[PDB]
Amino acid sequence: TFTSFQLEELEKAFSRTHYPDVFTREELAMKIGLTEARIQVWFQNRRAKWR
Ligand SMILES: [Cl-]
Repeated sequence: TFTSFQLEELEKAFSRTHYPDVFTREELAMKIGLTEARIQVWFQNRRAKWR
């Protein structure tokens, strides 16, 4: 389960764009201590919820 700081950073990124690119995702992964793959799936899943 995501920590609060991880979810906060993920939502801040999503609020800038629903389609963050791989460079943005990788920078997030490094900063927040998750893999880029986990973060990528989170964005896919949040886009599916939005649609
Ligand atoms: Cl991947």
